[PDB]
Amino acid sequence: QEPRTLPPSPNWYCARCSDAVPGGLFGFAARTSVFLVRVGPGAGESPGTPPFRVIGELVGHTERVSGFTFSHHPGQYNLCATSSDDGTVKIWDVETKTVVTEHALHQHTISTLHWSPRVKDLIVSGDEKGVVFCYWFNRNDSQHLFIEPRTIFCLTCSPHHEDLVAIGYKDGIVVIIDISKKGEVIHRLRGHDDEISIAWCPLPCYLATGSKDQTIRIWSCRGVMILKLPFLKRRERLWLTLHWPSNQPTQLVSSCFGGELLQWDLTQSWRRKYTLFSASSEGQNHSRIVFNLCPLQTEDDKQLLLSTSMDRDVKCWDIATLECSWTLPSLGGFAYSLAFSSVDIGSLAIGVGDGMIRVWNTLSIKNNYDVKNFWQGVKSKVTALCWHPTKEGCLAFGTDDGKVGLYDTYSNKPPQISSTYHKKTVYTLAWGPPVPPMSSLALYSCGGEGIVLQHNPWKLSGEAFDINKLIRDTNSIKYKLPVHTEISWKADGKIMALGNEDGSIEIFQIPNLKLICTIQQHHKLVNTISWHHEHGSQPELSYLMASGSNNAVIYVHNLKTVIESSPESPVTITEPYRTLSGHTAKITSVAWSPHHDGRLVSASYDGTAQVWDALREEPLCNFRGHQGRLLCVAWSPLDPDCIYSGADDFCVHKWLTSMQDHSRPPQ
RNA sequence: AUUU
Repeated sequence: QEPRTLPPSPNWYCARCSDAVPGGLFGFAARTSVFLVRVGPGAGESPGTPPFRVIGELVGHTERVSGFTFSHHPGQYNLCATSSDDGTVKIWDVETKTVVTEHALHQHTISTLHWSPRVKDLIVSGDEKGVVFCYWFNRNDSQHLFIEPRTIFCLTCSPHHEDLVAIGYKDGIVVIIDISKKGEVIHRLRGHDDEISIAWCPLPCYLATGSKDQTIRIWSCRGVMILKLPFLKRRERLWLTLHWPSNQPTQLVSSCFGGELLQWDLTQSWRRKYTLFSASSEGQNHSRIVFNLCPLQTEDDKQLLLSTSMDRDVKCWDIATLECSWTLPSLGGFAYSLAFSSVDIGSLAIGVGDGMIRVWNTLSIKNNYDVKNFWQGVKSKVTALCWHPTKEGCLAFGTDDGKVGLYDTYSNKPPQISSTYHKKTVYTLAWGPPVPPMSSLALYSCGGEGIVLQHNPWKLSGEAFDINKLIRDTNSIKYKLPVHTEISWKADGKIMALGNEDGSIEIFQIPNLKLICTIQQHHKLVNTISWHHEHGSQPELSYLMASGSNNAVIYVHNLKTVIESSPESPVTITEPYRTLSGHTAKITSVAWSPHHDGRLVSASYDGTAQVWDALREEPLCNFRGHQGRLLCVAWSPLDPDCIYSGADDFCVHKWLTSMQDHSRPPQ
């Protein structure tokens, strides 16, 4: 009933690239964007379901976003600033998602930036050579400052004194400077011996600093307290970030080894007293280092804390209980592949370019983002996935290095791996009946080099057969076989279609892959073939076959006549049954609606997905939410109006045809 | 230090 977005992962090793304002709104830098998430009653979630929603994106930087900071000035919580490896500092208005103004004053990679808690239009940024800019965005003024010739890691403007800024460097140096006196160093805080977070005591000073040296140091405007991180059982090097809660100044929250969060008790100074977050609940803690911690006080006054992590989860912590309220997962690579299980309805496998398979339990009642990760034996970009049609938990996958594997997602065992590799990327995986020389279902894998292998899913480490030998023998072929780029079995298991590099599609019949038809329609490499399902209103529809190539135009063919005549010599088809025009770039994926007769969705490099009434050649609905090139699409199993798509923007969107404003792709 |  509402959209969802699995977004790109929060950027790593950035001291402040996420922030939140009251009510409220969380933003996080991810790749070249900032993603915005409404949190609390304003998200409008059912009681029990986590009160967050992904609501927007700040689009316009051309390289990695390294910094993000909201304004914390009442009445302008809608303003925020970003830094980027594109060299710019931008001021944005999240109401319109547009740039207010920006500068390109830095000449070296920007490290971070901070919006002044005291001056309404002042943003202070710092770079890898040590240069600092003060930017008063709303009066067109700026000032460069240069304190020490060292790489800035972090910077925090005082909450109390408008001229005072603390800066932390790569080498462990910390300084408090006065920006009204050309950045004069007012205090040099000597103590740390490796990379510097800086949090000021929220009552009027003390500063706390967190370091790669595994210490938190609390200083006076001289050191007053050194806290070494504890070594705890597990359940990269350290990143040590801090949140000093403004309403509980005797508490200090830190990250720790492995992404554990601690609440330190500053009253019990000496004894290094802390309380571990999530200490009761099992497996809700982060599993890798935490980079940023952002407090968010909701309008119903719940105190929350958002964490970002190298584990690719964003977690929301309830400060009253220190338990995890909810988790938003994210993706660290292209979304190459989507596959829904026929056995466990709603179980959605996603093949991602960060080397981890995701299985999204899409129908989870109380969680819109119930995602589990599978990393064992994967280790490269997962470019193809296909669930077994009847065996629960059985997930085939393929990779950009030619590897084919079989997961049991109901176990914790590493997957079985095929001993035979493809030379190139595994494009497609499909189950179907075995064919000679193999002896219920075989696994078929098509690689970019053009071979389709038949694997025995019980003996994966055994022999896998190039099906071209059977095709050659059964059809008495003398010349070299086409370079196969796609495989798709008809739903009855009786006909295999191969799509080829030269654009042709070939139709083969069991048992021996006798060729019965060649379709010559596409003039470029075939990327996707899909056969219509068998549960529509007329049996004729199971003969419909949609296909897409590196050209924009989609075809449907109707293979009833040829299949039913079982010819002794093959037929050539050169006219389409239906033609679907509208896209403006290559077609990566086509899928038929299981809820309708003759309804198709297509994904394109044009950045859109299109829903078609294929039988009337009528475009119905065009989705434009992705920023990237779409690679995969799949209809939701229970909602006729809901479709999932994945793209090279590192996003998976779940979207509703009823909420989309266009009927056809951009011209 | 991942972001094709």
